[PDB]
Amino acid sequence: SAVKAARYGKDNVRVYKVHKDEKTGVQTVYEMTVCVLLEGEIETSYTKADNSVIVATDSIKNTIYITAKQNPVTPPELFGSILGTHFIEKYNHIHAAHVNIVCHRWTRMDIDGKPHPHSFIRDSEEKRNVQVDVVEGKGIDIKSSLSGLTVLKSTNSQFWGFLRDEYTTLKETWDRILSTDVDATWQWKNFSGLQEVRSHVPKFDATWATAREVTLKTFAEDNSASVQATMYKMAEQILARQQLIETVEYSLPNKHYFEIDLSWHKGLQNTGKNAEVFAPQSDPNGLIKCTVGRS
Amino acid sequence: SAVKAARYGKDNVRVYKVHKDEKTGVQTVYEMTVCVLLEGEIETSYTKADNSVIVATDSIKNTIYITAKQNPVTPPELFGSILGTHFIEKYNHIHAAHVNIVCHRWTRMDIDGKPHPHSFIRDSEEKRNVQVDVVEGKGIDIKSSLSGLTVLKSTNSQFWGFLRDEYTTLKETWDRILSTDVDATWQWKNFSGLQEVRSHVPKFDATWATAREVTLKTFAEDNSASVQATMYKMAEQILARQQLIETVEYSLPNKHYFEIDLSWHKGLQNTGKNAEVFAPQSDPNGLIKCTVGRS
Amino acid sequence: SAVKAARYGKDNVRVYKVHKDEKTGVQTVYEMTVCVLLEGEIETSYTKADNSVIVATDSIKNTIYITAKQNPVTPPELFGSILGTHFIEKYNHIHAAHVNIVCHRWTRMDIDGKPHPHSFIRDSEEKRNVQVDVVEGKGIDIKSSLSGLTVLKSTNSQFWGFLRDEYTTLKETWDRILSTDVDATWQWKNFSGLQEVRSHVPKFDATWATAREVTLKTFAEDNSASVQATMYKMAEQILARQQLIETVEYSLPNKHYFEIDLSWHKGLQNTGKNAEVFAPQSDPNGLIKCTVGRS
Amino acid sequence: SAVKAARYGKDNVRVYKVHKDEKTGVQTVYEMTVCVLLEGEIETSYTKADNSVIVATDSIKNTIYITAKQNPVTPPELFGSILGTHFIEKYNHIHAAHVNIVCHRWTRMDIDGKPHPHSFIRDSEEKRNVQVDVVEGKGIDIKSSLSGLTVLKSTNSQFWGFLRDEYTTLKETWDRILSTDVDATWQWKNFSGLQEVRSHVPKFDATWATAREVTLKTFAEDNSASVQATMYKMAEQILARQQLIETVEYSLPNKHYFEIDLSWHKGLQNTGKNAEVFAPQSDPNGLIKCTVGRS
Ligand code: NA
Ligand code: NA
Ligand code: NA
Ligand code: NA
Repeated sequence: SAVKAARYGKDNVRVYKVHKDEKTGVQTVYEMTVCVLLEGEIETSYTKADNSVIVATDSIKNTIYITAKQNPVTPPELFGSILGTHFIEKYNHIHAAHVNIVCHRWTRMDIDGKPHPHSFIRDSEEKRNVQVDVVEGKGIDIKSSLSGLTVLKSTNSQFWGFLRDEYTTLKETWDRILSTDVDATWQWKNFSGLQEVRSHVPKFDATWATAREVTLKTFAEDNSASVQATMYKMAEQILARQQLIETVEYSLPNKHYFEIDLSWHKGLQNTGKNAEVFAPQSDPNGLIKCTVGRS
Repeated sequence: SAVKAARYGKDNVRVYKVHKDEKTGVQTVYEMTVCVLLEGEIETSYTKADNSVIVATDSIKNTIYITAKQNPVTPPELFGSILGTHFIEKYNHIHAAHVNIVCHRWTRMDIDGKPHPHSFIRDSEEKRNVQVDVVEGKGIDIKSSLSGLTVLKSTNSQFWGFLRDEYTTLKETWDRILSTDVDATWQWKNFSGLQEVRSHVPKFDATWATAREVTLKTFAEDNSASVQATMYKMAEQILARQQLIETVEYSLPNKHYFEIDLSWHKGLQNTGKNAEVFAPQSDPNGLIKCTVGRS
Repeated sequence: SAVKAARYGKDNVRVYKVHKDEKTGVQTVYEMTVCVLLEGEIETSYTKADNSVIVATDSIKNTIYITAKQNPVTPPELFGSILGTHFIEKYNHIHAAHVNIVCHRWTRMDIDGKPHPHSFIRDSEEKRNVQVDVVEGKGIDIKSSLSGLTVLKSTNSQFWGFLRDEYTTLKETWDRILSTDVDATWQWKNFSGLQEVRSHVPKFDATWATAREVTLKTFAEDNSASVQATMYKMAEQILARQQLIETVEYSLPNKHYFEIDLSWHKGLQNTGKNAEVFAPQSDPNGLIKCTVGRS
Repeated sequence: SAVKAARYGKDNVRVYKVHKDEKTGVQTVYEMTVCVLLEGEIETSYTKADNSVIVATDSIKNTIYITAKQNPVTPPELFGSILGTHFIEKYNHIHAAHVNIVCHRWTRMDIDGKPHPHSFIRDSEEKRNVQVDVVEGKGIDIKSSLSGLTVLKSTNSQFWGFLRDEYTTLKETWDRILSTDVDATWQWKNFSGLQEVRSHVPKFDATWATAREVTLKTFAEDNSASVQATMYKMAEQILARQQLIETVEYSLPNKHYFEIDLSWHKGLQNTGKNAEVFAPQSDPNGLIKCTVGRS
């Protein structure tokens, strides 16, 4: 036997950081969950019990905290790039660092119409994420994403004209509910190293904002012919608005809301134009994916 | 043997309802999860295989949907009361209906600064709940609550002066993070029946709003001596603002954020006044509860 | 305002203990999650910022570990009783301790037909639990339970003869799937204190074994007329086999498996006697409860 | 813009099947969760609202059930291959089918020492899975796996000799707990189509059995130098025992059990050789991966 691939590290490293402005008294908090997995000349730790090549995962954990202490943790694309760069520069035999960061929301509270200097609310489980792959001699590959963005529209979704054969029972519709959990990823042009990532720092927050804005507005305003057609429109717009992105990926469940025929009860009309009460379905669900790039 | 207590019904009944204004085009959606459990003269279904006394749980499910079709589903205190009343009035041998409703958030989207007529976002997993116990000859007992309200403050929490003995290692502190998931319940005066519940309908949304407002403002503004002392202040205010509430209950975890001593690394100062990076602890957690009533 | 009720402590305290036999080399492990909440003369910690009455929850945590170090952690009824007794005896002003323990399974592995001395497998998420309420001047109240025991039988469940009215659509059946997650609780006679609990120690493991055995055999062998009738049979048997139990409680979901009519496709017969492929339903679910005591 | 990749279908399709032997009365059940995603000449459904190319996900669902009705659902490698083959053969413009199956355990109950003909228990959340990629003109690629196999050993794990620098605080140890959740995957040689998969049917159950056996015995018997070294031993053995497997992948968390120093309390000795009570850590966790192939 031989090792074909190997990576190892520390997962589920929860990190909080606070910034305190001594002048204004305004505090700002950041919270993330971090995974760092390393690759390199480590095969002998698997095949020959040679632990000498192991940077202990506990030390990886320590390094995450130390890096957060000595560097900005925002935008997460930058933090991840600093962190992955550290491992491949520090350790001659480590040749790649794979950094995944999940950012948790802590939105400043408004109390009596005014922003509070140190109190925050988790306004949803919606995450902002990065995957940063730092590979020695191959620069830094970053995928940014938003996930867990749960939406519903109560009309202006349609689904008709699909293939019909002996496996088909679904009725065509010109008016249905559409609800999804948005997972949207934008893949950046390869960066040559940390300096190039630093040169683009403002674009990271701005492009997350654009992606979120475009998703919400396109969902709200598209009289959707299908999930396929709506999500493509989202991806085209994001690509048009940030030339440093190479591709946009969406992964969208179709979380079904079924009509409930109640006509068996006193001839109650609850279908079609009279549909008011629905049964949300936990499973199954459609799952629609695409990756959109530049023509 | 003998049956000492028995209740049965349908749990996890997911319900959506839409309201469509034909004039304005504005749609409003509601989504809940409902449980109804019945009690009554049903012991023979357990002891003698006598299913004749069983209102099938599938029929309970049907009834939930039919009731949502024919009645407002908001405020949930009203919907629950209509639903529980139905079972005890319809079935001579059913003498209590226990209705639990979890309301899920669907907040209208703002697109380009303006409210969208039919598009919604789940802005958090925060729930608004009711427990409505409709008991024949004993009226309607309602407990209302908010849950899953996750908050953090980065300073203006303290904890000192607690008992110290041979089991104590915790250092006193005058400045710590405080984070919790708020579960807050307000218990209404008994209502004599559905008419009395109807007479108070506006108070239900208004008192949920007050409870939420009071929780957030008291959390943000109290330089907390302890979770015990802060939550008591919340409960006193809610009781002062709604005389139809008899008690207020809070159940608050203390979700710990631990300092990380990094002085072993290049003498890095990350404790006390220099504390910037923390390790959120998933477990264990403090759990603090109280029920506050009128003196 | 006034405090009507108050309890506080440490939740989600994960505990492992190992026993090592120096003679045989056989190690045995135990793993639990513990919650301890205290009551007593603590109201001033809520109303007057008086932390002097607070036994810190961090100290409660320490005490859990110290108690596990100095005492057996099995059976959990005993461990919980020792732990709760400690708090009410140690602290004059603490008058009740509420101890909840979830025991996690670590079953010894069989390797090549022989028990391994120190290797274990989690054979399911089935838990063994206790709730131990130690109340000064009122002894020790123990509820023992098993939970998360997931079972299915593919025939020899029926459901017919239930009430039929204008809300009913469910067809009567003489042959259906029955699947549930068993939550079964046995409530012990009040014990006067720790000595009495100690006097009964062997009965705790034996009665958990009986309850589990009775549940499984009654589920497997009863040609069930309803969940109500089957669970009652389980409770009667447990009461007959342990006179120190006062009541038995079951809480059983009916996790529905729906037939799928496929006759629209090439006249495929998949209902009734020809039913082979079913759709398990995640929600809704029946929920059936009863508490059985001595006649 | 242009579509670079696209796949769509139905996820979370829960399926039960029963086999009834009319002779013996012995029933056998199978339960799975299925995802099927299709690829092909479908880009116009995204770019031009052309739903004509869409095989509706609802029809995909129907097809899963119909396929389970007309074919064996075991071994899941076969079922997945039949299912994916169907889509690419039935639809000229569908060129790949990606089938993921999670198999849930339903182990026959033993009642009074004898197997019961129709009663089953979920003995753990351990899953048996397949990923079957059926690609027109490229055969059938199958990855088989077991996941959620949770184990612990209380000694005969070590970790010493790892790299030590200014980021390192972890003490070397010659005796620690090792606990993990095993995710193990074996990747089959490409099959040319369904006939070749059928030719190997017995090897699927046998190789899952070998992988499970090898995992458990190697975990129990290896005095582990590291997770890296133990998992490599597992993978080498599986490759030696099934020549139709090309690679074996393991992904193992190191679920930490921390010693608890209690010497601050009455000089209690609970570390090193005296370590009896430990604190299981929910997070962070080591994460160790490797892919082993043939030299
Ligand atoms: Na390097
Ligand atoms: Na009645
Ligand atoms: Na006391
Ligand atoms: Na094809």
